[PDB]
This record gives sequence, C-alpha cells and structure tokens, in this order.
Amino acid sequence: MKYAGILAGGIGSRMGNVPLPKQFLDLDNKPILIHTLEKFILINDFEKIIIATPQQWMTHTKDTLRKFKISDERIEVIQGGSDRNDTIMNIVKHIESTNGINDDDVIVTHDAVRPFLTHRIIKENIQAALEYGAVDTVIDAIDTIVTSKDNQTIDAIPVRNEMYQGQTPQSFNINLLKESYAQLSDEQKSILSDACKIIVETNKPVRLVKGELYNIKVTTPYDLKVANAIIRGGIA
Amino acid sequence: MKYAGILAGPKQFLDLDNKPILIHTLEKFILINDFEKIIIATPQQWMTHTKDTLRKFKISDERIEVIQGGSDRNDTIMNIVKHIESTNGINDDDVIVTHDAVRPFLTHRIIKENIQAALEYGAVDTVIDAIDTIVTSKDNQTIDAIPVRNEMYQGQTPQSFNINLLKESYAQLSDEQKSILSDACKIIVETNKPVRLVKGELYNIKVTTPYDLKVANAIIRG
Repeated sequence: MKYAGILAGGIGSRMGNVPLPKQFLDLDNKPILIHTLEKFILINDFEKIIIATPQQWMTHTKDTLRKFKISDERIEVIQGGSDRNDTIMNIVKHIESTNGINDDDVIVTHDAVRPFLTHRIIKENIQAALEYGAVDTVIDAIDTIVTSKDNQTIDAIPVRNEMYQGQTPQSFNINLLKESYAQLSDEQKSILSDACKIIVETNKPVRLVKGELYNIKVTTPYDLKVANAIIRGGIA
Repeated sequence: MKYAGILAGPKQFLDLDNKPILIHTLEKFILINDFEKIIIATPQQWMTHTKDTLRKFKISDERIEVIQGGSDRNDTIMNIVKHIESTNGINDDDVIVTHDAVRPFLTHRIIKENIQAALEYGAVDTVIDAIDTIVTSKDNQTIDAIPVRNEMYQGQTPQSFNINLLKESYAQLSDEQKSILSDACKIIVETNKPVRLVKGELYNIKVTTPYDLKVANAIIRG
C-alpha cells in the first residue's frame, strides 16, 4: 500500500526555533497547504494522505480543509512530533495502529510548503521506493557549493558535478525506514534533521529521483513572490 | 586602487523591463565612484555589439572598457588582470571585484563588502546559506553522502581579490589544474590562501533560462 505523509511542522524562526505556520499563507488566494494537498489528491494510488502538524494547528488545519471543499475521505490530520523525523515516525505509528504495516508498504513524505511537485515526481518516488526501498528527490546543483566551518572563511569547494540540492518527496519502504530509525541512538536522532540521512547513516542505498527547479520551498516573502510568478506563468 | 571585472563570456543581452541584463548589472557598478576602471570582458565576436548596446543606453562612463575574453572563465579573469597590468600596472594594494554579467540584482552592500573584504583579507566569495540540504552522488543514481547542512553555502558572485595575490596564486597552478578549475575562489583555496565570505542575497540570481527571466521580472516588479 502507498501512503502520503504531508509534513506540516512549520518553518522555525532563526532565534528561538519558533515554528511559524507558513503553510497557511495565501498563494493566489489559497493557502499553500491546499495547493500541495491538491497535488496529492490527484494520485489515485494513495491509500491515505496524512497531514501531521503541531497540536495547536490541528483545528485550523481542519477548518481550512473545510473552507476549501477538501472532502477526500483519504485525508487525515494527526498530531506531529518533537522534530521532523519524529513526526514522520508519528505518521508511521498511526499507520501501524490503523491499518497495520504491510511488508510492501511505502510512504511518500513531503513538505507542506512545496506545492509545485509534479505527478511525475510522485510516481517516480513511489516506483523507486517500491523497487529499492528509499528515495530522495534532488536537482543538480547549479550554483557552486562552498563549505565553511566558521561562517567566516571557505573550508572547501567540492567538485560541483557531484553536488545536488535536496528537495522533497522523500519516500521509503515503511519497514525499512522503521528498522533504520531503530538502529540510531537518541543522540544521533537528536542531531539528524533529514529523513534520507537516517537511511544513509544505517548504510543502505538511497535512490535519486530528479526534481524540478520550480519545486521550491515557499518560506520567505521572496519565495512567495517567486511562487506567485510560477503560478501565473503556468511553469509547474 | 579598485577595479571591476564584468564577465560576459548572448544571454547578457536578453531584455529585462526594456533594458538588457548587462546594462542592469553595469549600472550597479557605475554607481560605485571608487572604481578606477570597469572592464567588461566578452568574446571577440560580441565586442562590437556590446559597445553598440552600451552606446544605445547612453553609457559613456570613461571608466568603462570592453575587452576580449579568454578561453575559460578564469583565463578571462587573467585577461582582465593582464589588461590592467599593461594599462596602469598593478599596485600592491589593488583589488578586483569580478562579477557575472547575468547577475543584475547584486546590491550596493554586496559590492562595498566585497571591496572592503578584498582590501582587508585578500580574497572573498559572495555566498548565501544553502537553501536546500546538499546531497552528493558519484554515480548520479544513488546518494553518496549528505554533508552537515550548517556548513553548506551556495556560491554567488562577486568574487574579489587582491590582484597580486590572484596573479601569484594562479601562476602556481598547473596546466591541468588551471583548466580543471572553473571557479576563481577555488584557485585561492587550492593554493592554501584564505578566502573570506561575504553574504549575498536570495535574489542575486544568475539569469540564464526562461525560468530565470520570469523570476527576474518578478524580482524587478516587486
């Protein structure tokens, strides 16, 4: 079975890591969250489409689904966790207690504020997770990537042809994901912020699915201006 | 002395709000009084058209000179350096601010910080915090590594240097090494000299595709 996990944990402020509900901001007179959800509703293959969000935003999430006539019976809103990977595992636990996990189940996890993913990206994620167990959506780095350990001087400039910008979806065989997460210590779980890095750290392969330049994360006013441009131009 | 090197090696001529991208970029450098010269390097076949479009937009600033570019980007930079050397000679304190012609949205702050950083530290790269997690792959099929995200930055331009430092670092490199490097700040790092970071902007994009031009029109109107 194929599950969707929409991660609506908000975008944390620089000072204090306060999560802000950027997914509720308006994009062409409709919240970003709704644009993203509409993309997943068009995929008939999902058994459930689960939005995980902080307790304090659950009521408003349901209200927004109602206001925009989102009635699909597959949609469910659950409480998120202490961090993004913990929230993914809250989704996994909900699946296990609700349907029970099948050996071939896969989950497609995706940022609520990435509304411009495409049918191709989702189908390719599903197929790669079914075949290989773990998938990351990426685009080739176009800018040069530089590293620094002090925010003052360059440490290294890696070979650009090997560098990629990570996007989402990130998709997994569910049992594989559970086993990988179970191998990590609490410390490892505290520092790790990316879901595919769980898999890499437990020494299992992660496939690449190519995303799109316009599969942007809408988190700043600049990003909202670009997102409005993307919509008006029919780009995505 | 402070020099500008505008890298136009014909995307720089696409129209943006009734003005070529190159002119948008150039106007930002013209507004900096402290440049001794603003040198645009372009391919031989594009030099006359470049001069003509400058004339069309009333750009007469005597500090602007259009010269022939090189066989790769860093070769073109060294062509600009050689032109300065053959014209004024190089002073020990001279710095050069090199910048993509197709990056019209750099700011006064970015240029001034590049100049001051070059004067103080000798070499500087304009960067922003990585917008996405960076992932590496050696086979274009599977992940090889996921580096520590807080250490990752997206490189932009300007890139700015003490001129003698750049010349001396480049002279130490091999023919294979010079051909393979495509970045100028990597010249300096590979020759074990420090490179300082100056913060860029999310909107300091390189305008090279129709998507980038749609984004650029949004940037301008807003």
